[PDB]
Amino acid sequence: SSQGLLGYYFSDLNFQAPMVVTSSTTGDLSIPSSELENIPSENQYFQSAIWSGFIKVKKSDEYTFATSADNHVTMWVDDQEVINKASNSNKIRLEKGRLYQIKIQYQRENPTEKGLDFKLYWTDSQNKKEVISSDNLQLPELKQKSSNSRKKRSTSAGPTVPDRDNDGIPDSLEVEGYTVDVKNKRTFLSPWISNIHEKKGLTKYKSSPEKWSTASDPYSDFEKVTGRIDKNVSPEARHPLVAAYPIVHVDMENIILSKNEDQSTQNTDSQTRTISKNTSTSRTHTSEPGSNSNSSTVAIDHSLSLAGERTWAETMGLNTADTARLNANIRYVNTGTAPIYNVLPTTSLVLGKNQTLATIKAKENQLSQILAPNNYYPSKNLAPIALNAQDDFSSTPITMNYNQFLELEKTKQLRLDTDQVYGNIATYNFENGRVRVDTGSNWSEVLPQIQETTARIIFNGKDLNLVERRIAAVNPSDPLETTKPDMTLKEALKIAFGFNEPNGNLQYQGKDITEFDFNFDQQTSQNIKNQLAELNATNIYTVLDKIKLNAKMNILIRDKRFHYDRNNIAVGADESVVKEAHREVINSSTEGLLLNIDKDIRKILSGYIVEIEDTEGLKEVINDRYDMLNISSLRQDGKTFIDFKKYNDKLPLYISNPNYKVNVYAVTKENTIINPSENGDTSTNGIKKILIFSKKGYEIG
Ligand SMILES: [Ca+2]
Ligand SMILES: [Ca+2]
Repeated sequence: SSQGLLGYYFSDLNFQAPMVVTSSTTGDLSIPSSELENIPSENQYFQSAIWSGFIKVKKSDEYTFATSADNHVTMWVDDQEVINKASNSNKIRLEKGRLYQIKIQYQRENPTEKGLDFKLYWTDSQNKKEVISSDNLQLPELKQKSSNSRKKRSTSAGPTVPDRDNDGIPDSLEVEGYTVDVKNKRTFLSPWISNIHEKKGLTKYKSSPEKWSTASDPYSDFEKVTGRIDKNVSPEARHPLVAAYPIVHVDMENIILSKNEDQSTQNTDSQTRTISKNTSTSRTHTSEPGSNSNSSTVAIDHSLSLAGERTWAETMGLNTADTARLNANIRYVNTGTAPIYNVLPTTSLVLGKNQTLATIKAKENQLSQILAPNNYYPSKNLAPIALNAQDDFSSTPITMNYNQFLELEKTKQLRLDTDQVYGNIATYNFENGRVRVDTGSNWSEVLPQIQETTARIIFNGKDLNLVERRIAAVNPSDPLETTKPDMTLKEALKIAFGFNEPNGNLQYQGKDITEFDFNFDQQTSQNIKNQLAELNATNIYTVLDKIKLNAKMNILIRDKRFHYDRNNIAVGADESVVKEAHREVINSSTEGLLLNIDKDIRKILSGYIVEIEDTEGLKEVINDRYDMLNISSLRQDGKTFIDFKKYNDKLPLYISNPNYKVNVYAVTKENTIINPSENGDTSTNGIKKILIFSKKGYEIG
């Protein structure tokens, strides 16, 4: 289907102006004018063509080759001319199993017909003549190295279309711009033409004629745009200027803490005294100078989980000489653009700044599934991974000493640092048109070059989670990288993150670019500042099409509605933003509130505080504990219910006098208290909170 001979069809007589590059499954090398919609009528006249590939025969025999136009043809079989601007009967000997290179050149001045009707035939010894069947034809070896059986360059004999990097796309097309269009069986690669392609909404591709993969990744520019690629590669990374590579972190979903058995305690029949909590994990980004790492930070829920207000040590019966154990459920998360097949990266679980508690490893070459971009391992429809799995006897206990345990109780934070060891790559094979894991290809041989030759943009517009993409961008200091096309900031956002521009305004899923801020590392900042100066531009948002990206830039783009911590996780929002987001109330009663709150807003809240204010201005706080703010819940209808009864002993609010007020406040994550105060107070006193509802008793009704 993606197999056959590779054809270059030129409008000129001398192989200089390629109009179509495409493959044919069989010896029928025709392109009917019917298929030439994406090309100017006057360019539909092909005056020359070149085909290349291999022939593989199923049965040894003497064959004669012929075409539809032997008078206008020269054909080579492994360096040997077999057709020379004349028909013949010259039999060449071909043995089973062996691969023979084919090159065919065709020239015809002033054809009176558009397109090309051209067929390649052969006749065996039993005088059967037919168009060469698909099972006999293979593509050229369009790789950076030759195969054991398939040479990567064609014979030096005759015409060679300029293709300096051997990806299959002619030099001139990569530099000047090309488009890819799908017919029924085939993809046509053609020159970009403004008045034809711009309105069809087609993508204008440019790539380096000297880089087989312009993003320095393991898939060629041609493989990408023709679909000759792992189907798990992200759609945006089918662009030659967008890097395809995995990006993995670990998501911890929950945790259970328990007291370690010790030799001194013979009795193992005591009551369960474990501490189980939900956890929230986010991939982070620090802008630590020059970082290329995977890390996520885990927040352990501080809300009420057990009776009493005991310390963790009291709860678990942990004395100063005891040790504790941690178990947890996790999944791996691929937020990058290429899949992983046979090695999951190794992860350190870290307490505080640098106390490693555990090393989390999966079994090499024994993965239960692929870990695909925009997906999880295990998939979300399957159980997560327990750090100590019930099956294996050999899972190492994740242990903490007493002082570390107290530290975890106080910080309620863990960090997961994951390496970039991703194993082997599934590559396309031109011999059989299949994609398979290549044991000779490893991500560790690719990632450094990707990181060195691309600009990185990290964007949080999808659910406020950080997503990293890398886009091919010139390095003015590296001659090879100057052969890449100019990459603008605007173009990068379109191709890497799917920004569009319906009315001259760049948007991401309906949000104008101006709704996001720009943040740069030191070197990138100075670079962009210089560019703006050179442009006499005072506002980056009005010149995004004129700002050029360079290799090694780091750009961080964030939703402006939110406040961010040092890990660039969203942790709060302006009082005015939070207020407005709670303005539309659906229903109110002494039982609670029913609102429609933006999904992003909910992400930055830790909970709510409910208060009744009497006529003299005194306030009764109903859920007056730092661990009792979790009173909101998302309903199946998407609406949020704030539950007044939960921490009111299951009772609706009692409002003594209709003139009393019910006030509800939102508490953002950055303002959230996660421990009792120093003086031991567990109340909400002093919590910085945002009034989001205030009605008198007669208004609630
Ligand atoms: Ca090329
Ligand atoms: Ca290229």
